[PDB]
Amino acid sequence: SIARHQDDIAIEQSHFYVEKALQNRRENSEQFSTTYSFWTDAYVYLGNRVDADWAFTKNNLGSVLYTTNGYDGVFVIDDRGTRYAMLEGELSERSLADSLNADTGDILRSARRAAVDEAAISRYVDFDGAPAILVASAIKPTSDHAPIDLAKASVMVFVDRLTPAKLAKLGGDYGIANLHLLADKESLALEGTPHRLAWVSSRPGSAM
Amino acid sequence: SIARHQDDIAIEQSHFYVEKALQNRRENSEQFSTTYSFWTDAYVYLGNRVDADWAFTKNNLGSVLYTTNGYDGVFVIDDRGTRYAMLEGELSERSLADSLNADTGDILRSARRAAVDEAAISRYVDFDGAPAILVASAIKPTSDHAPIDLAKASVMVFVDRLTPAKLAKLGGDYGIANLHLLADKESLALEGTPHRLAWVSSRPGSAM
Repeated sequence: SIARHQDDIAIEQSHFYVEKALQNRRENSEQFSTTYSFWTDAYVYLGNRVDADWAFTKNNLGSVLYTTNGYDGVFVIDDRGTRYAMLEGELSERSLADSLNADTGDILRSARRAAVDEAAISRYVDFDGAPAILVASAIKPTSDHAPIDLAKASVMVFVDRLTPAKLAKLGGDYGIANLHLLADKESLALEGTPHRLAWVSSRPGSAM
Repeated sequence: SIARHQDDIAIEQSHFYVEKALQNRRENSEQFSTTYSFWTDAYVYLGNRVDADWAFTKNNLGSVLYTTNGYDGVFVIDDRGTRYAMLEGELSERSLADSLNADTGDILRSARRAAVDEAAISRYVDFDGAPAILVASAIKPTSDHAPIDLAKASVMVFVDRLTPAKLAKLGGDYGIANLHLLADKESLALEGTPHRLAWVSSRPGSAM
């Protein structure tokens, strides 16, 4: 019983699908993160003292995470701070704390707590001045193992930097035209970052 | 310069987003599959003779794949046939060949061939009389290992059965109302299956 402008309904659907594009992507990464962190061998080789031979040289948590999966940043963090860093597929001594506006200890605690329900955490971050999706899950062995103390559990962090091409492809996956970072056009703020995502206010859907 | 019926444009967008929902889901599963199959330990423990202790009892390829990730069927196949089967998180001696309308050897060869480009395969199947997404990738060790012969490579298969609840949640993720299996309403055929997916012909987008 309520009619709407063609240009307006376009704008409303287009916001819904950009937001869905971010939520679906973020939620798939969460499950990816638990797949790598709820892993007995990971707990063995990264839970205390990280083995960069097993992780990077033997490619159990290595460059493929960037070259295939798109995680610009892969980290292992504990109470001391960043224990493993792989930035664009290459090993780094750079900390997560320097790479992000978010706090290492907040992400550590949030991830340790949701591991009790077998869940990961996620949020948006500023990563080297660009928008990014962050997921993290506690490094935990599987149920056959003895009960560990999650309070000292190390946490795995995957950072997905929303570069121009990835954003471009992301919009196409959801019927959005010219999804980009904002330097007439729709936009939304990425909460937790200084960045806004923008696109042309049109009818989302097929090319047709 | 071309105007359209409100009911018609709704129908066109709704098809686009159901098709996107299947494509995005299928493509995330493909990358999930290579994450588990392009894995040196997997090649060691599943490439010849499957170790159900390492796979199921030690939860390296175990029930979590169903209870968390949603893969109703997890298989390891070689030239002899099904070497490992986990159906709804529980170990089975049932073959993939009995579970699907698709052919074990076609899926084996397709997956072996695309492993050369570091890719997986995917398609829709009839799984116990229900629609399903199938992904598969060759079990291969990582680049540091010596060149293996993919011609004898075993292949990992993840089957995602599109049950009522999963379909229901899938539609909500894309703005579709009442996405269901077909026993007035829109529908599309799942090519490679006898099944059609149906939904109410309305304006896809937000609840608003």
